[PDB]
Amino acid sequence: ALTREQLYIFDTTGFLVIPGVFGSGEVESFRSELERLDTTRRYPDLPAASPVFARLALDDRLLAPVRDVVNQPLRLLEGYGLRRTKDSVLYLHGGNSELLDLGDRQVGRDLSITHTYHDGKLYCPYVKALVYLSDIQSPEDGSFCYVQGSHKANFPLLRERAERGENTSLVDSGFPTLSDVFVRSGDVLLLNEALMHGTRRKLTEGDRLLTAFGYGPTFFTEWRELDAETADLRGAGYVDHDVEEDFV
Amino acid sequence: PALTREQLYIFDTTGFLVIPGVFGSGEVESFRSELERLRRYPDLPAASPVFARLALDDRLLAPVRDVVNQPLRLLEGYGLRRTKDSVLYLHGGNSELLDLGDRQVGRDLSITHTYHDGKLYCPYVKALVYLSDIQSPEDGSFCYVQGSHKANFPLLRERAERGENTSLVDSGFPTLSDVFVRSGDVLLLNEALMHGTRRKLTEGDRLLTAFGYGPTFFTEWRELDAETADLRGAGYVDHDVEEDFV
Amino acid sequence: PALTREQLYIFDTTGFLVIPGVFGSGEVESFRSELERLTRRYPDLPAASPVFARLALDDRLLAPVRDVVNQPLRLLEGYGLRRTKDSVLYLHGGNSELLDLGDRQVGRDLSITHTYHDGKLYCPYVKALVYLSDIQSPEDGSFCYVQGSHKANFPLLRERAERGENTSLVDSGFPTLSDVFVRSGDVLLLNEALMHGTRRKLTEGDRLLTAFGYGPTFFTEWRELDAETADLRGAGYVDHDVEEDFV
Amino acid sequence: PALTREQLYIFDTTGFLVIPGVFGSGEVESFRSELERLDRRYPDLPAASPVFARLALDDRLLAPVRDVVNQPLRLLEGYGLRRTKDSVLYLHGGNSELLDLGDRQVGRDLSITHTYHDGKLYCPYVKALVYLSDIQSPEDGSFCYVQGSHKANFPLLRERAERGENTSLVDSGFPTLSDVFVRSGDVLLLNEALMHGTRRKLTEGDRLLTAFGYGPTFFTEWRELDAETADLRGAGYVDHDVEEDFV
Repeated sequence: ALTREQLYIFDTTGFLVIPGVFGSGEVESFRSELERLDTTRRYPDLPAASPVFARLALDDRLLAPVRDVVNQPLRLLEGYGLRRTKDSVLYLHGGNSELLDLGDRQVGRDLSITHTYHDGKLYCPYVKALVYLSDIQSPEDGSFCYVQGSHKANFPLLRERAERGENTSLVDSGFPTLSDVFVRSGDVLLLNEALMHGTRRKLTEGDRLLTAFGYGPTFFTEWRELDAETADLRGAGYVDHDVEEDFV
Repeated sequence: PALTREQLYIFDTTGFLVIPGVFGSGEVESFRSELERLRRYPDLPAASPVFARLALDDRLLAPVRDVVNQPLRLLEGYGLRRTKDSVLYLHGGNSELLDLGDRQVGRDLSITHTYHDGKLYCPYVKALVYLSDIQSPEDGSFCYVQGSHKANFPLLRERAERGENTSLVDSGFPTLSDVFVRSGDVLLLNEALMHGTRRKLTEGDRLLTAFGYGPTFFTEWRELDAETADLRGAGYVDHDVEEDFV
Repeated sequence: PALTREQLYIFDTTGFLVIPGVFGSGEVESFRSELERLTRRYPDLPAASPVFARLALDDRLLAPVRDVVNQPLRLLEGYGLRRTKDSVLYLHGGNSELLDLGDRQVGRDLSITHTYHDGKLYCPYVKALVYLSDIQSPEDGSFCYVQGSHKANFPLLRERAERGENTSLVDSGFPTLSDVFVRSGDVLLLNEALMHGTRRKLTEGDRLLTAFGYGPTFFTEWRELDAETADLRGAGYVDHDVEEDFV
Repeated sequence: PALTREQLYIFDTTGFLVIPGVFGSGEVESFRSELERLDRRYPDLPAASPVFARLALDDRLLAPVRDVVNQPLRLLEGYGLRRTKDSVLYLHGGNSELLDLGDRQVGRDLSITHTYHDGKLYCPYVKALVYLSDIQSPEDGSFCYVQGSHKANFPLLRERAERGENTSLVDSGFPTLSDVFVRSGDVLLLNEALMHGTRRKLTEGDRLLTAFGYGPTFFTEWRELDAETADLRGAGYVDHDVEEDFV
C-alpha cells in the first residue's frame, strides 16, 4: 500500500506524513466522539470508550501502512486522544541510543523500539499512527518536531545534556538538526517510536485535536508505563530511557 | 555468578553456554522430588514455592541479565520428563520464514537480538536446569545447528518445498552438533538458535526445568496461531519448524 | 581538535558535519591564490603544490577524519574545484543504490559501507571539503543531500531511471532533499555513503573549494573504474546508480 | 558451480565452506608438478606461472567467490604452500579483535568487515584454498578455527595476551576450536574474518596447497603494513591482535 518512495522516506527519516486520509466528514465524527467524551487533557483508551474509535483502530487506512513497516503478526497496543491547548508542550522522548540506568549497568538499547531491515522489509516493533483532527502549520502552533536521523542514532544525546546541567528543552532552545512537521486535518503521521521527537510550545489560541494508535507485534504487551522491573519479575510494562522530562 | 569475558564470547559466537556445577546434589534431588510430587509440567513457579524460588535464584538471573540487559520479566517456567523414543524436532533459527497471508517475512522480532557498546541484547533467553546426566546422542541430547542464531538465510522452507519427510535431528546435518551435560548444569540459550533434541533411545527418564526470560514488555509465553481479527490476540506465532512437515 | 559528543551525534545521524571557521581568511586567501596558479576540476593537488600537500595532513582535517574512520589512515584523493555559472552536480552515492554486475544486481557498495562498534564510527571513505568562498543560497550552487541517505535500506534512483525521469532531483526538488550553507574557511566532513550533490549555480561568480578523501590503508587511491577487468587485475571504484546515468 | 541454498547457509553460518572434488586428480597432479618446478611459501604464483594464473581465473573458483563477495572483483593474492612436519600456524583473524592505533583502540578491521543485504552476502576478503593432498587428522596439520568467530562481537585474544598466556589455542585446545578435514581436489572457501590457523603437523611428508585471495576492485593487493605512515601514503594491511604477537 506504501509506494517504494514512501517506504524510502519512512526508513530514512523515521516517520511519514500521509496527506488527506480522512475526509472532514469523518473528522467531524471523530471530534464529536471527543467532545462527547468530555461528558488540555489526554483521552485514554479510546478504542474501549467509543465504537467510532474501536473501528478507527482497525481501519485499513491505518493498518495497511502499519503492516508495511512492522511486518509482524499485529496487535493494537494503545489508542488515545489528545487536546493540546495554548501553552501546552511535549519535551523530547525516544531516540535509538538513549541510556537507561539499571541496578548494576547502563544500557543503550531499548528493545521495544529496536528496529531492523531484512530482505526488502522493514521490521519496526513499535509504530504509532497519529490521525490529526485539526491543522498545525507553524512552530508556535505546537507542531510535531523531531531530531533528524535520531531513530538510527548510535550515540546517546540527552545524558550528556543532563550531566552538563542543561535545564531547557531543545524544542524551546532549538537544535541544529531539530525539525518541524506541518499537517492538515485528516492527515496521518506514521511514526517509528525510535525517533526522538516532541512538540513545540503552542503560543496560539484555539485547541488542537488528534488521536493516536500504537501497533506492535502480538507478543508485545499493551502499553503501560513501568518505573522499574518488578520484585518478582511477573510484571509487564515499558521502562523508558533518558527523556527530557527527566531533567528539564 | 556473573559471566566472565570468555563466557560472553562463547555465548555470543555459538548462541548458548553450558554453565557447569551450578546446583549441588542436594538441590537437584530437591528439584527432582518436587517435580515428582506433581510429559510437560507447565507453569512451575505457580504450583511450587520451591520452583518459584528457583526462577529468581541469582545463579540463573545473573547470567540471564548479562545476555538480555533489559528490565526482566519471567516469561515461562516449565518442567520436563523425557522418556525413551521422545524427540524434539528443529525450531528457532534467526531467518526462518513465516507467511502472513499477504506477504512472507524473514525476521521474528521475539528472537531478533543485537549487540551495542559492550553488551549483548537478546530479547528471549531460556535457562535449562538439568536434573540428570545426558552424555550421548542416544540419551536424547540437546542438539543445534551452528551459527543458526545469526543466520541470514532460511533453512527449513526449502526442505519443506523439496518434500523432505525426515528431521535433521534423525538424519543429520554437516553443522548439526550435540551438547552433553551433567546434573546440576545450566544451559543458557538464545532462542534464535535452531535447536531440538536427539531421539532418545536409552531407558530410564531425563528430567529438567526451563525458565524463559525477556524484557518487561514481552507477554508471557503462549502459542498463537495467527494474528486475530480484532488485533487483540496475544502470544507468539512461530516461524517454519520441522514439525510443520515431519 | 577532536569531535565533541554532539558533533559525533550529528555526523552519525546526518552523514555529514559542518565545522565552522576552521581556517582563517588569511589561510583561505593563501589557498585561493594557489588554486589560481592553474568550470574546472584540479586533480591531485597534494602533488601539484606543497601548500595543499600540507593541507592534506593538517591536523585540523586529520583529527575529525580519524574520529569517523577509526582505521589506519591513507590519503586517497585531493582535488580543487572551481564552480562557475550553470555548473551543477547531480546526485551520487546513497547507501543502497543498485548496481548491475551483469549476471546479478547488488545493493551494497563496500567502499562506502560503514558501521559502528563499541563507541566508534567506522566509515571507510570520508571527504573533507574546505570552502574558500561563501555559499549562502541555493542559487549559488549549494551542497545538497538526501536526509538519512547514508543509512537508506532501499534504492532511490533505479525506479526513477526505469520510470523515464530525465530530470535531476537537484533541479526538480524532492521532499527530503535539503541545502547546506557554508562560510569561507568552513569544513564539511562527509560520509561518502550520503547521497548528495549540488544545486545548479545560477549566479555569476566563482566558488572555490578543495576536497580531500581519506580511507583505510588497504584502500587504493581513488580512480574511476567502469567494470572489473577480464583478468581481475584492474583496480579502482565502480559506482552504482547515479543521476548522471540517465539525466 | 553456483553455490546452492544450503551451501550459502553453511558459509554464512560458519564463515567457511568445503567444496568437495572441484579439481580432478590429474589437475591436482598438474598443480603439484608445477609447484615443484618452481622449487615453505610460494609467493605470487600467478606471476610465476601461466598455469596458476589460469587457476586464479578458473570458474570453479570465481563462481563461488562471486556468490560471497558480490562486488566488482580483484585478485589480491595467489600463493603456494608447503606444510612440513613440525610446522604450525597460530590463530589470526576474528571479527572483533583489538588494534591500538596510537592514540586509541579499535575493534573493527574494515578489510574483513562483512555484511548481508537483500539476499546476498557481502564479504570484502575471501580466500579460496585449493588442496593438493589429503589432510584427515589434526596431527596431519589440519585447518582449525574458532566457531562463530567471523561474527564475534567480543575480542578473544587481548585478555589472553594480557593475562600472560604462552601457548597458542591450536596447541592447548579451546571449547569451540574445531578442525576441518579435506581431500586433495577440495576447495575451502574462507571468510577471512573467521579466526583460524592450522594444527601443529606431527605426521611425516609434505602437504601442498594453493590459495587465492579475492576482494573488491578498490582493495589494494595483499601486503603487510606495520602501521599508518606519517605522510599518510603507506598502503597495505595492518593486522589486529594475532596469536604470534604473544606466542
